[PDB]
Amino acid sequence: VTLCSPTEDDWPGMFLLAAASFTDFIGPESATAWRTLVPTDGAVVVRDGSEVVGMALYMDLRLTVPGEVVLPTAGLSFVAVAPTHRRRGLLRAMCAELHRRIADSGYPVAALHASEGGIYGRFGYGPATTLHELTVDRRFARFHADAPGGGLGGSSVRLVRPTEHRGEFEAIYERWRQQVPGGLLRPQVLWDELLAEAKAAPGGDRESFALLHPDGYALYRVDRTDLKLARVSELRAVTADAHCALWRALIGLDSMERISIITHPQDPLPHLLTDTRLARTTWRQDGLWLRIMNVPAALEARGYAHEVGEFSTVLEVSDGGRFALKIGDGRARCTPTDAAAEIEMDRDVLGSLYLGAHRASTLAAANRLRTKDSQLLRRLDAAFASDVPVQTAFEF
Amino acid sequence: VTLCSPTEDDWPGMFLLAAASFTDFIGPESATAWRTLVPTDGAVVVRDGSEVVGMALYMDLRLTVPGEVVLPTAGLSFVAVAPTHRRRGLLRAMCAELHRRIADSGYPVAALHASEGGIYGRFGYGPATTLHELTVDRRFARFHADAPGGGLGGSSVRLVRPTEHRGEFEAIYERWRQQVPGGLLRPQVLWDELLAEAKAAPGGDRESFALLHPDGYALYRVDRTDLKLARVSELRAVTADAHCALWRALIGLDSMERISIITHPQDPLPHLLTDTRLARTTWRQDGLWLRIMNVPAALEARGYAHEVGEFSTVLEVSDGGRFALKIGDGRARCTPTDAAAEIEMDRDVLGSLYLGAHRASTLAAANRLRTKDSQLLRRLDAAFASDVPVQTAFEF
Amino acid sequence: VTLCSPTEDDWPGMFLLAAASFTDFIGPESATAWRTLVPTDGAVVVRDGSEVVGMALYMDLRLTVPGEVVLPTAGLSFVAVAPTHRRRGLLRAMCAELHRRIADSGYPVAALHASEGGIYGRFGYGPATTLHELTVDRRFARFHADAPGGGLGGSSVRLVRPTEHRGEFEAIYERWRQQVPGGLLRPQVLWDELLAEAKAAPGGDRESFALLHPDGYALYRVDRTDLKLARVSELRAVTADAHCALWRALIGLDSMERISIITHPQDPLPHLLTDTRLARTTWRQDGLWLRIMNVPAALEARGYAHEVGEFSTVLEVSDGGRFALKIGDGRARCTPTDAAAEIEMDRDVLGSLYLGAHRASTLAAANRLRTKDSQLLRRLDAAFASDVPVQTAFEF
Amino acid sequence: VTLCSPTEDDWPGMFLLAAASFTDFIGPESATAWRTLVPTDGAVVVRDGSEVVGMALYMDLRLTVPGEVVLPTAGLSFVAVAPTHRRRGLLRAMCAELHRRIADSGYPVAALHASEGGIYGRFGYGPATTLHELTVDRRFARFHADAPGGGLGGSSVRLVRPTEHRGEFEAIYERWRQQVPGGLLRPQVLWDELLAEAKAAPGGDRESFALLHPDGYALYRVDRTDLKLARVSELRAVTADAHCALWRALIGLDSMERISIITHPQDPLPHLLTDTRLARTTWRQDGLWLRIMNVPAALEARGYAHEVGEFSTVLEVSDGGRFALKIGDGRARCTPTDAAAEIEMDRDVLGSLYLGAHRASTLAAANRLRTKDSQLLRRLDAAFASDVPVQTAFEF
Ligand SMILES: C[C@@H]1C=Cc2c(sc3nc(SCCCN4CCCCC4)nc(N)c23)C1
Ligand SMILES: C[C@@H]1C=Cc2c(sc3nc(SCCCN4CCCCC4)nc(N)c23)C1
Ligand SMILES: C[C@@H]1C=Cc2c(sc3nc(SCCCN4CCCCC4)nc(N)c23)C1
Ligand SMILES: C[C@@H]1C=Cc2c(sc3nc(SCCCN4CCCCC4)nc(N)c23)C1
Repeated sequence: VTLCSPTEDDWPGMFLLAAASFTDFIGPESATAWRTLVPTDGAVVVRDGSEVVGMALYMDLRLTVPGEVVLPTAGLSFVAVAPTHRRRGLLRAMCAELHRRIADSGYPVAALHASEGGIYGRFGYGPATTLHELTVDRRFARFHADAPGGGLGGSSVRLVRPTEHRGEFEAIYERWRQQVPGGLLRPQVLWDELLAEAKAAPGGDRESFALLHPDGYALYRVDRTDLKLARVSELRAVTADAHCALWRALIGLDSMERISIITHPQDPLPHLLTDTRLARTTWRQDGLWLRIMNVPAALEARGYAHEVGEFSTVLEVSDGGRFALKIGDGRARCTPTDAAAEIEMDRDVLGSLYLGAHRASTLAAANRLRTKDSQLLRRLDAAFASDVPVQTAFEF
Repeated sequence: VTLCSPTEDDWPGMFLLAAASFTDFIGPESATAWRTLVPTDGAVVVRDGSEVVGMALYMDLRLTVPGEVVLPTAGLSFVAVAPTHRRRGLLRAMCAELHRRIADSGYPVAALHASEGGIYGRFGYGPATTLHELTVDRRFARFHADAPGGGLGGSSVRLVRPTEHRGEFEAIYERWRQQVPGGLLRPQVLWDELLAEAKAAPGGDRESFALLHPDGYALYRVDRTDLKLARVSELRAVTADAHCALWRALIGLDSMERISIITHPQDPLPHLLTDTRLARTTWRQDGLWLRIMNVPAALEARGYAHEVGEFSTVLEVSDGGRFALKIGDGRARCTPTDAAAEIEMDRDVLGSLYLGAHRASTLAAANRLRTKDSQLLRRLDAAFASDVPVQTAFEF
Repeated sequence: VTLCSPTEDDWPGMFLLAAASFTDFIGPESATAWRTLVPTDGAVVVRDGSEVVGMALYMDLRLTVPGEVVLPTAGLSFVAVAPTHRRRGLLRAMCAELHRRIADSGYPVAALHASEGGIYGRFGYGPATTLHELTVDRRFARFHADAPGGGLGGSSVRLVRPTEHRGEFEAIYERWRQQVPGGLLRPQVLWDELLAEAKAAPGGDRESFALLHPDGYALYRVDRTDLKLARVSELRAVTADAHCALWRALIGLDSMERISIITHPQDPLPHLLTDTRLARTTWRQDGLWLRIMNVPAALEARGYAHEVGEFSTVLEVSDGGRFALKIGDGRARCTPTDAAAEIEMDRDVLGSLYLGAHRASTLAAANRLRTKDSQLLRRLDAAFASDVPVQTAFEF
Repeated sequence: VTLCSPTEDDWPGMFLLAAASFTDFIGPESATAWRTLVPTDGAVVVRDGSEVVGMALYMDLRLTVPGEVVLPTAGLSFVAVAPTHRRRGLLRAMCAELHRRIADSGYPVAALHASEGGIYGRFGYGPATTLHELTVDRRFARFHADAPGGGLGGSSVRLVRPTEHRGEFEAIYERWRQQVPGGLLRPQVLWDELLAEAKAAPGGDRESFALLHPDGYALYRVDRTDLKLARVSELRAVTADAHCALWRALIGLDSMERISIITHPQDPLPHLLTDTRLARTTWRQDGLWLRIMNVPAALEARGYAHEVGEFSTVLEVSDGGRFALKIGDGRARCTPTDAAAEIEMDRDVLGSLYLGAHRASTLAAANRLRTKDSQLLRRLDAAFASDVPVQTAFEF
């Protein structure tokens, strides 16, 4: 059991293990498109003294954090141990090697989407975004008098084939991702893959349509088996006008009973309707997980709430360093210190605070985050909050 | 169709309409217990020129708001129009009379639980608390090393018959309600009713048991039909130690597959487990609705986040007044002004901000709340936040 | 295996066999109420050379047929063979004895409700009424502008406890039953039983309520398990105004999603709504079965459509006689003849024609009814039609 | 928002709107086959000042009405408003233009199949045929001794590939459609489309088979997911012998549990079985909707029951004219008059009477049809009845 970077000859073995580990696997032709996002030493395989029994890699990503600040981000992905090689510390060995490489390459954070919710905490990954599914029973939905864009004259929203308005979608998404914490740069090859899955497959998914606003779009398709359900795969709006306009159009799908979307806890949609209850939360789950690789770099890089006044504390991350943390005018200075710690937490907890989706108060109540001063707890809660709500870009 | 206060002779007609309007109706014997909470002119009936075709009333309640401040609260309840008398403006007439009386009596707020989510917005009621159902698959649940009270020696939690530890339950709840926004004083007659429903009914609910900590308790029962599901009817914990200890005991119900609880969005339970995903959100809904009766009284009465610095604005409530609002050192002065408004909202929106469960940002995005300054929006978000998360006491 | 009339000592054995044969069995106390409707030689038992292994009986009923004509009707009921004594010709022996007795007593027809739909055809019983279940999704239901009783002023319909308006229910039902083919006289002891089942049972059915119009009523209850479904057990309306008024009240049960009713194919309810499709047919089944005991007596007793002009034919019933049938001015003369038959059918088929629920055309297409003249077929179709649609009174 | 006849350049925009409005849409290649049935000014589009946001059209159809009389019929179809352009009166504008054109072209009736049951009443369309789904549990089904074609010697019914017996299917259907009210001429291009859908699709429907009698056929296929269910897509029989023979063959599909068919209320199948209950009604819905364009032309064109004697009345259609209606010897003369009206109804109601599927009595009970003489009501019921039961040809 040797741990190496793959050679050209290893990739057939890697695509076999992928096909057997992931039910959603998109085949080797399209794996080669995502493979353009893997840098030269971004991948490790385990061979059995010989076929591939383990693999892991990272993609080069750009993640927007609070303050509209963009971080080079190592996107962990394609992680699989053969079912013949479980309980052998293969994941621990592969994750340790990729973390060494990601850290030495100068990435301040790593990120992933978890197959199960109990694997990645022990490697310093913390859930950092929250997925909300809203199912609207659109037959009862009426917009509130206060809702934008419900007047006379022509609608600003168009029904279009996605594949004929690539540039407009790209330009809107680019604006959205630079502006929203959790935003990822979507490279050309992922726009290739998104629009390939927009077309109907024989005995697969149905044709995807788009609703296009100057400042927003929604891609949607009728569900395979439930023909009265429309699944919004993606809705990016840069302005409230665009969000409302697009949802007026979705509520206008008169042959559907229900519209479903994976969105975020702070989606305003419920407040657009006379009956907020018509936007039911059907499903909730962790989205993006963050491992903070360099604590001072990550803490210094993001913006903090201007509302909370200047304050200083000593943060200890477990086997991750101790820092004099000073926050004021929405910036942080984070410096080495050996002063007594006032707040302690494992690396994963910091991940979960970092994009503003979890409150330090909530993690303190669970004793994931220890302090004896509850004034500092209120101050952390306020400081680490994002004025713009954290959202989830795309799964990788 | 006359609108009067009921006389002794009207109450049979009112209990008939109740039996036909509410499936959960607990019968006349026990309606007489809740009736002790209705003050002398707290009820209106509509007679048909004659039987009761409409009724509404309010109970005298005490509601904890941010800053551990307790408000006299008119609890709207027992609202019903006969199915023979729909679309007759009977609800509008009854709600208008009770609002006159509640306002003239000197109640700063009114509150209710909604049968549907689209009735009460137009009367100035806004959803002010959020119910989260968590279903734990307790077979996979392991507590995190960081979780409190997982050491050697005896457990501090006891399994008990609820009916033999009334005083301890009362004393813990009393501590909980004074300390948590959304807290209600539970009077003796509701403790009578809670413990009556704790016993097994023939072809009804199963025996309720209690888990009792010095600083917390949980009442739970196995579900009627799903014999592998335990339903936590109520869990009140004053300290994190008590919350964790009680959940260790619930995860210890080894004959159950699943533990379900109606709790709040900031419940730390997920963070107590190695796999946060094991506490799935099965259900979300509006809890307590608030109508702010007197805007200056309510705004002045509650505490504000000490983190945000002093600031002034002009708030207009639609057909509800305009005020110079000044917030600093966690207090507010709210005075009459005719200065140009900087922030406008309907009365219901203020209800939804008032306990901290909804962010002004989120309601602005839906245009339920209008301003042109986004600095003020951030400042409102921060000011109206509760350091202690808002919870839901009991349905009425 | 002897076939006798029961003695007082046989009735315990009969109530045991009833308890084991019928899941709906209402116990011996209430069996004694129905037993008042059994005449002195109306019952047969089979003993095993000794316990009761077979029973059958008939109740004295009054059945309204087309022309508002009321027939003494032998209501077959309480038919059961022990599971230990199947495939022994016990049903054939019991049915043959009761038919002898019913015929010699001077009953023109016998009637029953069938447990299965393939037992009773071979004994000359034909399905004579049709049960339609309509489920209304009442959340979408709006009454058509043309619908009666949708103006200003007070509703003529009252919500009441059934048990306090017995006389009004009795008087309306009495008007309904005299006026509608399929109508049965409901004796005092069945009004006793109907109102006993109107009250809530522990771990049984919920409280029944009534909607009372001067010319109509509806008894309804929320379903045991589906708390958003209201089950109309019975709706008797003498005038269209009453039918519409009562359905406006049912659509007004705002806490229900769905209203369900067992009614008849010609129920006007769909035509009262802007969307006829909202009254979905969830279920259809045979109601009352008729065996014509005396062909000339039954054919002469009922009224015929005045529209079709005078005509004569020769009807043969298989092992039931041949008759010169002459119909004109809505009356029939039916006399013995040996003239060549023009129309042949088994006794059961005549049962199915007799109340107007099945068309001779439809039974001819299946060759249940043979003729060579299709002019006569059109003439039978028209003659045997009821101007008032055939309905189902109550199960026995 | 301009309302024009489409040009060649509009049809891509129309096929896009079709793909997004109809889940069953059969793609542009096959839309071009149906397009042969659209006459030169049979289509209208709405452009947004520019893409297609609305469309409607009519196909040239031939509809058999009572008396085996065939009417030129404008078949409304391909009606869609963009979800971006709802609540804009676009359907009202398009329906008004097509009605002008259909009326000026000299069509006596228009017809459609409704997506929802509450859209088309207000445009004068009334439900005119009824769809019954029968599901037979064929494991219990035995044919009655009276059923045709159950003797010795060879079966007259053959199992065949549909695609090899096109001419026989065409010739039987042509006989069926000329003979049955609701019958439509099926043109060559719809026979092309029917047989294309007869073949197995990858991850779609299974191979269709045919049962072929000299005077009848059935096309059937096993259901995609329920492999014990056979779905009869279509069964056309000209003689009772053919109907019975074909159903003996269907009951002979020994590897199926259940046979399902969309048929009509008067299908004799139940009466072919010893247990009529084995043919359960699983589903009921409106089929063909009729708008009577010219009242005197339509009323004069169809045959009336010869049974009812000559009579005269004055019919008023709401904003549709008043007529002296005289019916005798199965013909009607319908002439302009200003004499006082004896019977009033909206245009849609006449639609529903016209093919005999709804009784004037039933529509009177709902007050959709007003008269003060109930003798005339009985006379209308009888006159407008079809001796041959009304059936549904094919959806368009
Ligand atoms: C070598 C190259 C590296 C990454 C990679 C491929 S295919 C490919 N497909 C996807 S799409 C599904 C994402 C959801 N995912 C599913 C399981 C749970 C986590 C979230 N993503 C990639 N990163 C790659 C090959
Ligand atoms: C006169 C007296 C006034 C209030 C009152 C009774 S019984 C009684 N039972 C209850 S328990 C169910 C609460 C849930 N509720 C159910 C429907 C939706 C709203 C929330 N509550 C009361 N306030 C009273 C009679
Ligand atoms: C001796 C006396 C004779 C008839 C009789 C009893 S209980 C009693 N309960 C009923 S209620 C259920 C009717 C539905 N029925 C259920 C099975 C299928 C047929 C339809 N009816 C009776 N005739 C009697 C005892
Ligand atoms: C231009 C041409 C006009 C009519 C037309 C096409 S495709 C095409 N497909 C069909 S098949 C489905 C009928 C069911 N229908 C489905 C929705 C509800 C109503 C009933 N029918 C057409 N008339 C056309 C294009």
